[PDB]
Amino acid sequence: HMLGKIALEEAFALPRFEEKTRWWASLFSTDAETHVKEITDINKIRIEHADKHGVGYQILSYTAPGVQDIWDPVEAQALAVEINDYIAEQVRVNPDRFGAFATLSMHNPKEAADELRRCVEKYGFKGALVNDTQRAGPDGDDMIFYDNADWDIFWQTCTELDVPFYMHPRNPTGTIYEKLWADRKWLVGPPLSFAHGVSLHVLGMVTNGVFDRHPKLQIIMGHLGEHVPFDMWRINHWFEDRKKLLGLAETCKKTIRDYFAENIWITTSGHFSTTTLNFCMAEVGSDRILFSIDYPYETFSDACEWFDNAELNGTDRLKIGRENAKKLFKLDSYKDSSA
Amino acid sequence: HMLGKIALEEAFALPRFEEKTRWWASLFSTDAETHVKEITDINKIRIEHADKHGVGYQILSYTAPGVQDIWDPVEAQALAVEINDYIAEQVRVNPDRFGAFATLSMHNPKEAADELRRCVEKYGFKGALVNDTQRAGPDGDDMIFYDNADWDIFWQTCTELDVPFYMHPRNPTGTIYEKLWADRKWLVGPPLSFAHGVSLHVLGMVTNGVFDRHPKLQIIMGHLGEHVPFDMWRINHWFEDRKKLLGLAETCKKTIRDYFAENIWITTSGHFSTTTLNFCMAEVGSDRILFSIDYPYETFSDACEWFDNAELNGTDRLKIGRENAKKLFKLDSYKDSSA
Amino acid sequence: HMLGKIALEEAFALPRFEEKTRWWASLFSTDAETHVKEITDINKIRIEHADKHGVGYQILSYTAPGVQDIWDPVEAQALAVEINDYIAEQVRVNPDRFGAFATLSMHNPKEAADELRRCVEKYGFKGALVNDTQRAGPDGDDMIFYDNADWDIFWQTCTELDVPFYMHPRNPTGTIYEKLWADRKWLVGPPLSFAHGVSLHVLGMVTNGVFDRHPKLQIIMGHLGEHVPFDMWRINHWFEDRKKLLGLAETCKKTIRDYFAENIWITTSGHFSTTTLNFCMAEVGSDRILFSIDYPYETFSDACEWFDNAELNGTDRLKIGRENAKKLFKLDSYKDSSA
Amino acid sequence: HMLGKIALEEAFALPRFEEKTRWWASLFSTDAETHVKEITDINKIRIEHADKHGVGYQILSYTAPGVQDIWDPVEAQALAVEINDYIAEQVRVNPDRFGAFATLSMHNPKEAADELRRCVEKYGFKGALVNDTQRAGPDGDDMIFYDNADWDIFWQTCTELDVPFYMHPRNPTGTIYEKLWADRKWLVGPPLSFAHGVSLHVLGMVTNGVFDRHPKLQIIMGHLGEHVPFDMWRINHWFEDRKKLLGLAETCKKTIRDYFAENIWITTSGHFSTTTLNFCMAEVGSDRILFSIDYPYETFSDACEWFDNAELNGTDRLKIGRENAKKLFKLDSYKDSSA
Ligand SMILES: [Mg+2]
Ligand SMILES: [Mg+2]
Ligand SMILES: [Mg+2]
Ligand SMILES: [Mg+2]
Repeated sequence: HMLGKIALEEAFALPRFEEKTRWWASLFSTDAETHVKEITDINKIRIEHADKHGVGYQILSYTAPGVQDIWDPVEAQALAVEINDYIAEQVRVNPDRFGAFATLSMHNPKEAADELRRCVEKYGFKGALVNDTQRAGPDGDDMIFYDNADWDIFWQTCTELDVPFYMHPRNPTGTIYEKLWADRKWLVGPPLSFAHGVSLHVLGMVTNGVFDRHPKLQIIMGHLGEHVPFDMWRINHWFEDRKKLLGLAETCKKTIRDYFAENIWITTSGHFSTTTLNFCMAEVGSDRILFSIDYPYETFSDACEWFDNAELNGTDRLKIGRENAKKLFKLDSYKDSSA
Repeated sequence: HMLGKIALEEAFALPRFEEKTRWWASLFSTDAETHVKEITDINKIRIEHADKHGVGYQILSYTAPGVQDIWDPVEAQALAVEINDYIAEQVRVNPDRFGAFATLSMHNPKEAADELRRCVEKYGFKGALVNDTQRAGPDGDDMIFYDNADWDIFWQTCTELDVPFYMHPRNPTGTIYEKLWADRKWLVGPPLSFAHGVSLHVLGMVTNGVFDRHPKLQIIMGHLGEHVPFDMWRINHWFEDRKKLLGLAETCKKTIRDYFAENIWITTSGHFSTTTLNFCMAEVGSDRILFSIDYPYETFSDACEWFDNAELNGTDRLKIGRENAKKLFKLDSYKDSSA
Repeated sequence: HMLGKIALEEAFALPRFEEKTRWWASLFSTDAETHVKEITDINKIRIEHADKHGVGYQILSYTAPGVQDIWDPVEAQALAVEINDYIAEQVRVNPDRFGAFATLSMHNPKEAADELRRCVEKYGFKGALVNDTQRAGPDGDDMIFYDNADWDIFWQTCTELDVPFYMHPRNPTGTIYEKLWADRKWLVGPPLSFAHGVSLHVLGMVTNGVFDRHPKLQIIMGHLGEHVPFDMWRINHWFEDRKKLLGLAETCKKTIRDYFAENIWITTSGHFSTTTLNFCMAEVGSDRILFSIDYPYETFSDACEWFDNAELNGTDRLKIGRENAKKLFKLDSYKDSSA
Repeated sequence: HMLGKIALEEAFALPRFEEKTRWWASLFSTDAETHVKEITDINKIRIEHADKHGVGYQILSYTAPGVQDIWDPVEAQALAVEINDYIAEQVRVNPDRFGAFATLSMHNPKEAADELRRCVEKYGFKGALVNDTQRAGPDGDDMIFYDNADWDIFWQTCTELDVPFYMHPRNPTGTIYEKLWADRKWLVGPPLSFAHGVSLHVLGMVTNGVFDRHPKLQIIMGHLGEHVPFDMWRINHWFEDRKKLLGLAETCKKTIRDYFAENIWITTSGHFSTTTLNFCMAEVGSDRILFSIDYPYETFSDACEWFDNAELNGTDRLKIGRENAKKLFKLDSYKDSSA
């Protein structure tokens, strides 16, 4: 029904990582062979799905856990460069159907900034997509978070290039996995652990002043915001009426509602619920919500049959389906972009 | 306006723990002197609040982190016994206004079962309230979860006594605190960390078959369900359409919506949002929602002015305000119970 | 997937009225030949639809405008008796699958009470369904409303038998049609005029004290309550804060929300909207909402595919789909009634 | 809290009509002496209210029933001209705080079009506000509707000037009053009759092709859309799936959702319900919703304390409170317009 939709939590993997791809698919797919074919394909199967379901344009990104799983910084940086080079070449086949997010090693802020700059300047990438914290340390058991002053040089690069950063989840690993998840392993991923990671990281950016030092920074969360809109009232209450009387205001200058109006976006990836969408329109606003799919972990059919048929006023179907993203990513014409 | 309300996430502390109380207050209270007085008081300040705001009956419970902070099992068990004996004596002063939940050391399933039984049979306590996992190990860095077969003896005691179990949060400690929370410490507690703990534990009970082995067991979550209602669609989708095709169905026989209809309850503690309440009525149903306050971390005025004045149909205001709890806790007569 | 659902705004017509049936189908059906077959059939097509869509029990009623279109009181009364005798015979073919509402001439309160009593006592009918006001006067241009003291004997009969009254719509006629609807005739029926009639009549019962004189009276409206839940706040405000300080309190002793908690029910007939259902759960409460179809003006497929697949908590799906009506109509077991 | 709000369903009356003002107040006010002073006051009481409640700009309109109550066309036209001349002079006192809608005699399309043009071109009025149908005929028992081709010249003037038309309610009179309302007179006005008139007229414009012949025409409804959003699903279903197979497609070329996205606006006048606002945000979209009060039938305190404190994302509070109206009415700066 609606044509020219934009999706932007849409993953690919390098052909040479088939064994890693099959392992991940053994956790999160019920048809691993199709999953492998679909996550590797760019220009045939993905285009067929999009043509069947009114998706004009997709911004592609590297699969989780991706480069954030790599704790050797030399190996991680080389892989990020190789991935960005590769997808830049694949999207040349269909530039009116595909863009790309930068894939980054996040071991070092300046290095990440320089690779993001190369991606935007050399290839016209639309932003960065990063799978939560960067694994680091001896067995990759440490975690690099980006909500501190060391990362100001990276966030300033984001706003100077004026591109958003998509904070995608990754799986729990090492000590955190063994202590919290190994004994309830079915909760790993979309059921719970993914949202716990992303919400921690983004609310860390909030409470550590990232959006105060970088008020134009745009951060995107999938899965209708990784629980955060559910607690909008409760977070705001415990910030404004409690923690900001105790020290939080020193590093957090606006309300959580301000940051959702000015800095934070949510997408519909993997959360095809009109009831939850309506609640998010109340708590976050339709201007800040973007359609997305989470392919190939989710199907085009599921996401698009939901969104195309959901009961929704026409103004917001148009905005969430494509017009919000057209403005955010400064998109020129693409297939059915005005249909 | 509505009288005879029942609240059941209402904390007290022992006078002799003032030093620990003042530390906890330094994290979660903006008026430490009033907090110390209010968390210790049972029969004067608490009654005055309840009289001003139409609260007929309160089921009291021990503050967090409580006994779950105590990793020496002998010390933890002695403190639980002391607390239960203490509160039983305190609530005899005003039995038409107060009941109590059992406070438990959860180091050993049979020990916890025996102390719950003593509380119910000797004192007429209404169930148990436990602050998430039990700290254990030589310096308290281990965590005891209850979503496994060792705890069958305990859960069968809950269903044999036919009393509910309230899974309350507690703070992150030790390794988990240092790795995830120390660099974003303003998120500890109500903003984020509390719900991450309780939702993990309760969904662990779901996916490890606790409610299949104990289909009559009632589990209560505060704070409108610790994010879980937001992801009801997404959890159900990733169970029924994904993980249940990969092995989860072998230890998880019903849908997440079944378990919320049959086993799980949520309360309004610390989440005084009509918009979110309405969304929870859609996702879990008004029959499964209980009024509560979270005093003295929240005020009677905030909780009761909100709920008394919220826009709500008369049927559900009556159920959520008192009639759901009257049925669940078999409370037929107390102050203003028929007002 | 839900089985054993109950539908209760489900119409039939006498075979001898083929022309009036075809005229009415010319306004409200896109397939007149199927409509004629379906509205006259009781025991084959209707059962086939129900078996395919998990409907265990249907309470049948006479099509609109039905007896309310007949302004000759002798002819009106004879037709009502004919219809009730007819449908009582028809449902004995499949008594486990069907009940019936009484069809009444509403020219005279005593006469209507006596025929309602005959239907319930002799045939075990479940209540009455009436298509808004009774046409009367020499050319049928008068309207008999039931919201006055003349009808106390009729409303007392409903409460004595403890059976509900379904206020179904009918078309505008005569002077009202000419002045308001003739020049915008596409609005006649479901788009607007139907709800305008029913809401006027039921809110007249409210404001003329019918539910004060008969506080056990149960009144059912289809189509999610004929606009009334949308204005629950506005009606309550203009009653309690305005009209009840100017004279309304003399004949209206409770609030509009009280009457929806105690007296008024709404059904999902012809309004297969989860968004509007959720709003109705907020403003009226799931305890007061009944599944229904509006067959054969709506299809089993539309109503049942919607309800079976709607995002809804399991508690309220069970209540709205059957358990509310099972209690309201004191039903014995029927096909799949506890499936 | 929010400053610079815009309200635009705000009524005044001429001092020389105090008798008629007091009669109207006897129906819809509980404090007649205050009502009389407030409905005639422009620059003192009205300004003090707005200063205390963060209202920067108000578009004023003549009270109901106003000129639509006058069935003598010479008398009606003279009064419209007098009222427009009067209010243009009155708003000169505080031009940064007030604008005005044109008041019109709607007996004749060209005459009304010419007076609207005079008001816009000579006085800078912002549009027209008309109280539903125009009384006409020998005793005023006829009604002039505007949903027909005779009114094309008027609607073309609206779009040529690019100003909106506010369809305000009026009381039922004459035969309609006697047949439908006299026996349930407490439903007259806000409880029911008002919405029945406006929804009929605007959905008449929809189904008689007014918005097809004049696709730039902007129509405003108060009271969150006079029931129409509640039935958006049902109207759309009975248009697209029923009536448009029987002839409606010949005079109605878009869906009802298209007309709410392109032509129709709703305001919050007299409907201070966050639950209903949230539902209207789903069904109509926050871009199409305007704050308003309905003063002095509603109080600034009721409307503004509600809206200032309602739980709502910051994006939509800004748009609904002022930014939607700033763009629709092409406003220059006014008090607190960018605060
Ligand atoms: Mg993804
Ligand atoms: Mg608590
Ligand atoms: Mg019907
Ligand atoms: Mg008004």
